[PDB]
Amino acid sequence: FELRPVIGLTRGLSSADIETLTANAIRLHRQLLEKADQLFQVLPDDIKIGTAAGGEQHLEYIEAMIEMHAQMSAVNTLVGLLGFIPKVS
Amino acid sequence: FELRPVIGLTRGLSSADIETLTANAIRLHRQLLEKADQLFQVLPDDIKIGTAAGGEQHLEYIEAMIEMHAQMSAVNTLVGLLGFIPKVS
Repeated sequence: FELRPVIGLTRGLSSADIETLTANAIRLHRQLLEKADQLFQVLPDDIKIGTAAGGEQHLEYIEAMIEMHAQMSAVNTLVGLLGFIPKVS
Repeated sequence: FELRPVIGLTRGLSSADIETLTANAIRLHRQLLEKADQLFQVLPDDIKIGTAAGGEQHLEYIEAMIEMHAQMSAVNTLVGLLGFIPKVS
């Protein structure tokens, strides 16, 4: 789906190893989401209100959200292959 | 673009900041490729060939590759927002 290469990379793996990869991805997504949220909390007011854009702090936050969004494609792809969403916590 | 959320996240940014994000992305991609290369070399022959698939070392390599591919969607999306491939290293 989102990341076709995953299909080829996971060929030859048992559903068990794929579930391991999927659970790992779900755990990572929560970490990336909370990391971006923490960064958002201390962003300057002009940026939070949407009147100002740019600056090193704002870019660091954007990079955190980009990383989070990119990694989600891995989560959706793995869940898609596994056939279910494992419980990780 | 592949990573659609990136389009919303960069709105209002100057081409200079966008290029900064793109260059960082390109450097990251290169580091992720190198990383995946290093891991692959040390993988057993049974795995490299395909006569064997699984294990903690193989899954680790697969995760490095999945991360590499996922991050490329960021690079491609940013390049498209910038309007050109910037020089890096």
